[PDB]
Amino acid sequence: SMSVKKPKRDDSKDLALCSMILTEMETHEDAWPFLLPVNLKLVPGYKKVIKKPMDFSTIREKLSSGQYPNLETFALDVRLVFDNCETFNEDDSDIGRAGHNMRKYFEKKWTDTFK
Repeated sequence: SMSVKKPKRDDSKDLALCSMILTEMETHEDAWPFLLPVNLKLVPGYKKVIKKPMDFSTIREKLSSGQYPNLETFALDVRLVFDNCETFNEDDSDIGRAGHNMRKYFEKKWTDTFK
């Protein structure tokens, strides 16, 4: 509250560490469905159904230009990528399985780096 603060958690390396995580997600072999924005002209149904499209390239641009206020807003966009994928893709598809694998990979790196 006013003039009463919990001790200051060191957040000065967060930008660098989120960049490293995002590099590791970019270079995973199952990243291919997520590298670029879904082409809304060429994929029927995507525009209407997926209210907030997100992809790794869009995250990389937001990260590089100071559009994440803190590490939690960064994790929300990564998870959005996987939540979108589960909304549109069957679990038993190459893209569906890719999304499950990537989410697992992300969540481990996140815990190991920050928790």
